[PDB]
Amino acid sequence: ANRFTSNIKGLTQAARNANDGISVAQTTEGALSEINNNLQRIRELTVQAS
Amino acid sequence: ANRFTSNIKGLTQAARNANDGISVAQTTEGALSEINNNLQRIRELTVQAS
Repeated sequence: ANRFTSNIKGLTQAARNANDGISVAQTTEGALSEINNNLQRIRELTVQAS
Repeated sequence: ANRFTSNIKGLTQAARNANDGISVAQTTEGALSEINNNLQRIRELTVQAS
């Protein structure tokens, strides 16, 4: 019973670590998309400058 | 989708550039019209002096 309790609490602890990881991933993806917007705009008006 | 958006914006700006070029072409042809008028008038009136 003690072993099962410790194992269960370990998995519960790991779950929120995984959620923290997904939060990091979403934040990085948002930043990357914001950068992609500027890249697309530059790709746009580079044709105009050409 | 990102590649599609980039291509679409580039092609739209390309169409605008082509419109700029066609406008330049009509302007040059317009000037050539006044040049042609003077040359034709000179050619016709040369015979009178001849």
